[PDB]
Amino acid sequence: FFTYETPKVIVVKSWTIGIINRVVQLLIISYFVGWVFLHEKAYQVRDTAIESSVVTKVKGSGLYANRVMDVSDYVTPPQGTSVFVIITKMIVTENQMQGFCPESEEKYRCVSDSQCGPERLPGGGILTGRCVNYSSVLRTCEIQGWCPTEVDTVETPIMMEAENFTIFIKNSIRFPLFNFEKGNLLPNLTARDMKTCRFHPDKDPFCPILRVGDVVKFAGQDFAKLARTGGVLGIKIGWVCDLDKAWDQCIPKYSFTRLDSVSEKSSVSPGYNFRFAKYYKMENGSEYRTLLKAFGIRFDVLVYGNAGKFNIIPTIISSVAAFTSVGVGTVLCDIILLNFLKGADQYKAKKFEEVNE
Amino acid sequence: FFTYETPKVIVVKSWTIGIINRVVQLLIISYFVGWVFLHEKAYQVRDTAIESSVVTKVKGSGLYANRVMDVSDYVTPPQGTSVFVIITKMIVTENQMQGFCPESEEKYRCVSDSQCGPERLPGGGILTGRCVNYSSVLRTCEIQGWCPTEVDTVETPIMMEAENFTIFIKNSIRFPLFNFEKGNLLPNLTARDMKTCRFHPDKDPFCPILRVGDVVKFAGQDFAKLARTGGVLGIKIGWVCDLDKAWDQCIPKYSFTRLDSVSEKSSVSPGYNFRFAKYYKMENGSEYRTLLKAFGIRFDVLVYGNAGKFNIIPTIISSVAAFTSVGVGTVLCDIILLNFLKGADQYKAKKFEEVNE
Amino acid sequence: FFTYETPKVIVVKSWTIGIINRVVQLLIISYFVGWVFLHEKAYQVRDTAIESSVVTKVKGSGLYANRVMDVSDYVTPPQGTSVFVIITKMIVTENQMQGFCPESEEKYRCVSDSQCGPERLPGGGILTGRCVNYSSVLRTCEIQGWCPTEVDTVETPIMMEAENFTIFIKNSIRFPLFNFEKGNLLPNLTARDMKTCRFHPDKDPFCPILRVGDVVKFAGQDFAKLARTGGVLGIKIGWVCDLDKAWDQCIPKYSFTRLDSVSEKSSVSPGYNFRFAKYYKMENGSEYRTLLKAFGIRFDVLVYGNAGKFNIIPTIISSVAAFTSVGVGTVLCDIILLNFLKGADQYKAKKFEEVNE
Ligand SMILES: Nc1ncnc2c1ncn2[C@@H]1O[C@H](COP(=O)(O)OP(=O)(O)OP(=O)(O)O)[C@@H](O)[C@H]1O
Ligand SMILES: Nc1ncnc2c1ncn2[C@@H]1O[C@H](COP(=O)(O)OP(=O)(O)OP(=O)(O)O)[C@@H](O)[C@H]1O
Ligand SMILES: Nc1ncnc2c1ncn2[C@@H]1O[C@H](COP(=O)(O)OP(=O)(O)OP(=O)(O)O)[C@@H](O)[C@H]1O
Ligand SMILES: OC[C@H]1O[C@H](O[C@H]2[C@H](O)[C@@H](O)[C@@H](O)O[C@@H]2CO)[C@H](O)[C@@H](O)[C@@H]1O
Ligand SMILES: OC[C@H]1O[C@H](O[C@H]2[C@H](O)[C@@H](O)[C@@H](O)O[C@@H]2CO)[C@H](O)[C@@H](O)[C@@H]1O
Ligand SMILES: OC[C@H]1O[C@H](O[C@H]2[C@H](O)[C@@H](O)[C@@H](O)O[C@@H]2CO)[C@H](O)[C@@H](O)[C@@H]1O
Ligand SMILES: OC[C@H]1O[C@H](O[C@H]2[C@H](O)[C@@H](O)[C@@H](O)O[C@@H]2CO)[C@H](O)[C@@H](O)[C@@H]1O
Ligand SMILES: OC[C@H]1O[C@H](O[C@H]2[C@H](O)[C@@H](O)[C@@H](O)O[C@@H]2CO)[C@H](O)[C@@H](O)[C@@H]1O
Ligand SMILES: OC[C@H]1O[C@H](O[C@H]2[C@H](O)[C@@H](O)[C@@H](O)O[C@@H]2CO)[C@H](O)[C@@H](O)[C@@H]1O
Ligand SMILES: *[C@@H]1O[C@H](CO)[C@@H](O)[C@H](O)[C@H]1NC(C)=O
Ligand SMILES: *[C@@H]1O[C@H](CO)[C@@H](O)[C@H](O)[C@H]1NC(C)=O
Ligand SMILES: *[C@@H]1O[C@H](CO)[C@@H](O)[C@H](O)[C@H]1NC(C)=O
Ligand SMILES: *[C@@H]1O[C@H](CO)[C@@H](O)[C@H](O)[C@H]1NC(C)=O
Ligand SMILES: *[C@@H]1O[C@H](CO)[C@@H](O)[C@H](O)[C@H]1NC(C)=O
Ligand SMILES: *[C@@H]1O[C@H](CO)[C@@H](O)[C@H](O)[C@H]1NC(C)=O
Ligand SMILES: *[C@@H]1O[C@H](CO)[C@@H](O)[C@H](O)[C@H]1NC(C)=O
Ligand SMILES: *[C@@H]1O[C@H](CO)[C@@H](O)[C@H](O)[C@H]1NC(C)=O
Ligand SMILES: [Ca+2]
Ligand SMILES: [Ca+2]
Ligand SMILES: [Ca+2]
Repeated sequence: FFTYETPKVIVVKSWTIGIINRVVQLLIISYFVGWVFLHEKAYQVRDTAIESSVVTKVKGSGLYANRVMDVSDYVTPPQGTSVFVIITKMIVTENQMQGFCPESEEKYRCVSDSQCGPERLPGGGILTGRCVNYSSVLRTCEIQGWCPTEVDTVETPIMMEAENFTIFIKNSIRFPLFNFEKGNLLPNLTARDMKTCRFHPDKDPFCPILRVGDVVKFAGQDFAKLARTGGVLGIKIGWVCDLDKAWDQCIPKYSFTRLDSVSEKSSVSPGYNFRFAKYYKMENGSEYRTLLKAFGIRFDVLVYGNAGKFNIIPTIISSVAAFTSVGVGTVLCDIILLNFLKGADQYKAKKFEEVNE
Repeated sequence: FFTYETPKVIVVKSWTIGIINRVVQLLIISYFVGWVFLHEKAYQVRDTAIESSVVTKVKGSGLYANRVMDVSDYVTPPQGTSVFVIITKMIVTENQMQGFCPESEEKYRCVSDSQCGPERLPGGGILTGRCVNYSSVLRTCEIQGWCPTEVDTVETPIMMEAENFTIFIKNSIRFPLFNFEKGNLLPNLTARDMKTCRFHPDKDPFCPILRVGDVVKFAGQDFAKLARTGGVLGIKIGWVCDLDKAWDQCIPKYSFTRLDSVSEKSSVSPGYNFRFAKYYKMENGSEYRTLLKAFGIRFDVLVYGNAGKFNIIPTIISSVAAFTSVGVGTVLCDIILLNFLKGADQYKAKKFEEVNE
Repeated sequence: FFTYETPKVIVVKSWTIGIINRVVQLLIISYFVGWVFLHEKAYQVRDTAIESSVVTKVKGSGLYANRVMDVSDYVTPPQGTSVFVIITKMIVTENQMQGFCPESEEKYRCVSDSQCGPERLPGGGILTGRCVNYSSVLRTCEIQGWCPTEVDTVETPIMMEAENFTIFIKNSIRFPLFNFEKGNLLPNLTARDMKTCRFHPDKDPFCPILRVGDVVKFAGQDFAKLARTGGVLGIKIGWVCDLDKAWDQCIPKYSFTRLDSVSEKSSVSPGYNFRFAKYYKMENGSEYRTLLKAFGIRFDVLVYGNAGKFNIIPTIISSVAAFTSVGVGTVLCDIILLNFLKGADQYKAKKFEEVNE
């Protein structure tokens, strides 16, 4: 039987419960309108799956170890991806060749060939088992491998000029949910600007050229100390864009931070370095290498975003949930009505028809 | 007191509101079955935390600068991860040595040693302060650094053979939520296939070997132009899997796009190039290097996914939300019934027991 | 008119339906406290958008090709990022020069110059078009390019010592929504610890030093085979932290996996290798190179996390959803009461005030 049910309903008309209920309903409606609808923008579809493309190029020349270093010297790796290192300090061990020689760390002091056993395996090469004089004052165990051993201990200068190097970032982003593409280079960017522009969060925040020194500052770091220990900075690019607004309002927000934080909270491992070697060999077959311990700033360009564009389906479901939520005030209004007019017995009786068996 | 409450209810039996309510219920149920259940597949749990692995290897040989280039010559970096560059064009500066020489861009034209001060510090090397004859017609400032300076400007040919190179991808994906692992190399991949296979959207869509020219075509690019300016292409690998279906129906979908989008939309920064150097030294200790300004196509293999497998809890909560939603027709049924039969007063009186105090 | 509506309600008092409904309500409340509140911890805000930075440094020395290899030889690339390779096996093709020579894979068998045409376009250098003796028994096609050609096929040893190398990880993580930073190096780590500590999932899970052999074991991989074939293992670092709990309880979880899973289930692509060359050139201008086909284990240090901390708004809306959901038992209690008490007619009559017209 095609029959429509609906509840029998009391309809109190107290001025008190009337105004207090209407106020609770106003609060529910205004909360839903201002927060869930305007602020949390539930009337639109969101895309968080952003597609990004980063190309980098470092520029500047510097003095180090009586050489002029350009980008090809101090940038590692070279292909201009979203992570690169600018080397600020180098510990060179020139012309290592495969052979025999003693370690240089005091960690390996010896007087007898018997002390040189399978105890201290890492580092350099493999122990020959002998104990040999490294200097007039010290004897250490002898090893086979790249000779001479590097000294990890005496401090070298840092490349101050690196502070005035420039990082050019070229970022392309695409929101597929809205098939919307844009990049951090606006069409009114000129060659002349590129030649002279200066990124600053306030003074010029759209300039693709970033002074290393500026970035180090924005992250609150002392170039002098960071360049000595090495470390990692993040240049974050955020694209939070409401596509319901104007196309030219989808704009890049740059942020600057140091990522290897644990390092400062550590006296044991204070920075970021790595070791690699330049490989040569003579007209004789013999090979030799230049070993560099490289200290520098790693830069991660970090691109995130999320975009919203209005759609009818989310709006519809949000308004339906809104209407279904206007009802929830009834329980509080029940409590007020049934316990705050002295004649509560009247209302409990009016509303509740007891039964028993 | 162990008491069960339930409201007093009108139970109208008008044929009109009866059938209109039953039809509204049929529509709510059919939306929930067709949309929320079949389409949006709400009966299963979804996992997007996919685990992926990309291993790459390039093949091909070409003529450039009267040499045969193999992969080790044109692929950078070499380790065959999900991002790599295939170099298509090169502007070379042979045998740079550390020294003194004049700059070569007209950007540094001078007549006086006084123009060459500490003002235009980046690029090439460091100004020595003199102004030097660069050619019989031109004077530019002298610098200390890698000499001679690179000439940026004469356009060089591209490596046409690069079009016919092959990119081999090896992708492993794993869904931890369902402990389901699979890769883009289907168990029916044979050696003979590998020897001749052919990625093609139609003819061989599971061939792990992709022609560069193909991929460039697929991104809607002209190899000539891309090989001239450089760029970044994305090879996307999708694992959209309905695990309720067959294990052998979990299949990879290849899709092709150019990620450095801003570049064609820009007159200032039109492609992708980078600079790196081959470091040598004479039998004498003397160092010399080959400076390469490298133009090429960047490929990043992009693996995303989501799989769903049925679970009981999503079905339970969706059916619970269904029943809690079946009522929602009542507000519309109320307005129609309670305001469109002229004798609406009957229903108001039967339903509404007014009160006053 | 500020008027409050509310439904009229039956109020059964049967002991039976009283306890059965009260039990259903107890079960809903206990589930909501135990599941949605204790387990799924809905009283707190979650952030998964963790920012992470990894720096690695590999250590150990080993014998390969009758040389001692240190980190600068076998780790690639060298900058100490979240992905690196420890090379375990090498197939070297020494002193290659650009020239003419026949191929060395049997894939290029020939007897006549007519077989070597533009027919088999890929691979090696360019076919010179002639057919030349490769061996006393076999003839292959001649190519222009780096000579002699590499033979991929003769089996070489592995660097057994690689098993005993050590990977040092330094991970910095940041939950930005709660602006909480920490690292995997706890402040009570000493130099002495670093010198001798030993990572173990149970005994010392905070030692940042992981023996490669251990990592290979933990991923359920056999060093000998992984080192022969090459492969990819994942080192995942998880930060599951309840900030409501103790601060020194935000702790990293190590997990070990092989990511290139497709490799073992496949007869086509069994490991991980790549090729690169050491570049030299004579005192004559002419270049010659050492070609290495490099086999090793790739390492991805994989950092995920999510933190939850109590907030009032999630607690409020969960308690609200709890109370609004407690009602749902009424439908089942209706069916039970109105059809399983013999006096169902009493309640049908009490509750339902029919209408007809
Ligand atoms: N770090 C940087 N500092 C200043 N300008 C830069 C930097 N990187 C790139 N540019 C400039 O931005 C413009 C576009 O960069 P791009 O490298 O794509 O062009 P290019 O002609 O290859 O550059 P270049 O010839 O200067 O190496 C160029 O004019 C270049 O001079
Ligand atoms: N793979 C490893 N195995 C054991 N200890 C290591 C390893 N890597 C680093 N350490 C220890 O932790 C310390 C911090 O390393 P970091 O690279 O930050 O600086 P470093 O002193 O130049 O390293 P090293 O002296 O090993 O070259 C190191 O000095 C070293 O003693
Ligand atoms: N870019 C490519 N084009 C064509 N074939 C490829 C390519 N990459 C790999 N292959 C083939 O796929 C197989 C899997 O590659 P894998 O590197 O695992 O083996 P491999 O022995 O090192 O290959 P090869 O030595 O022949 O390059 C190889 O036998 C190789 O022939
Ligand atoms: O998911 C958490 C929630 O946080 C933010 O909301 C804040 C709000 O910004 C503040 O004004 C504060 O007073 O109230 C909220 C605390 O929960 C975001 O605005 C919101 O989008 C985000 O979801
Ligand atoms: O592109 C025009 C655009 O108009 C509408 O945009 C509105 C939007 O609804 C509001 O949120 C506001 O912030 O911006 C506009 C009104 O000033 C719609 O987004 C859409 O129909 C259309 O694309
Ligand atoms: O809630 C957003 C919604 O977006 C998409 O829904 C599509 C639907 O799939 C199309 O068939 C179209 O006709 O209607 C909607 C308009 O976007 C997603 O399919 C879905 O996952 C998501 O719920
Ligand atoms: O193939 C065995 C498989 O059977 C079941 O899968 C069903 C699935 O649940 C249904 O949605 C239906 O549409 O397709 C499948 C039948 O092919 C279960 O998943 C399980 O028993 C098992 O995995
Ligand atoms: O169902 C997805 C679910 O997985 C986990 O929940 C578990 C729960 O932890 C166990 O106690 C079990 O008995 O019930 C569920 C079945 O897996 C996750 O904890 C949870 O986040 C997720 O929703
Ligand atoms: O200690 C400050 C911290 O207190 C709160 O954490 C509580 C938590 O809610 C309780 O469940 C209890 O078990 O642990 C803590 C009490 O010591 C909040 O997390 C937060 O307001 C505050 O930071
Ligand atoms: C940066 O350049 C300015 C002007 O060329 C100079 O005064 C300053 O010393 C430079 N910074 C460093 C760290 O050398
Ligand atoms: C280019 O136009 C945009 C659009 O509003 C504007 O923000 C910007 O200032 C313009 N470019 C420059 C260099 O001022
Ligand atoms: C190779 O010749 C050089 C001299 O140019 C010499 O230093 C080196 O010791 C020779 N190699 C061997 C193994 O003797
Ligand atoms: C690419 O290969 C096709 C056939 O495989 C050939 O016709 C074409 O000439 C090749 N392109 C180049 C630049 O060699
Ligand atoms: C391999 O299997 C896929 C589906 O799993 C099928 O489409 C394809 O035809 C198969 N290839 C061969 C050579 O049978
Ligand atoms: C690795 O070290 C262990 C114990 O220190 C030793 O037993 C084993 O022989 C070593 N293996 C190699 C290849 O050096
Ligand atoms: C350092 O503290 C952590 C946690 O507070 C603890 O697990 C570890 O045992 C401590 N270190 C030592 C050397 O005991
Ligand atoms: C360069 O010199 C080497 C020997 O030093 C010789 O083998 C080679 O053929 C020469 N080539 C040219 C082009 O001079
Ligand atoms: Ca040391
Ligand atoms: Ca230029
Ligand atoms: Ca081969």
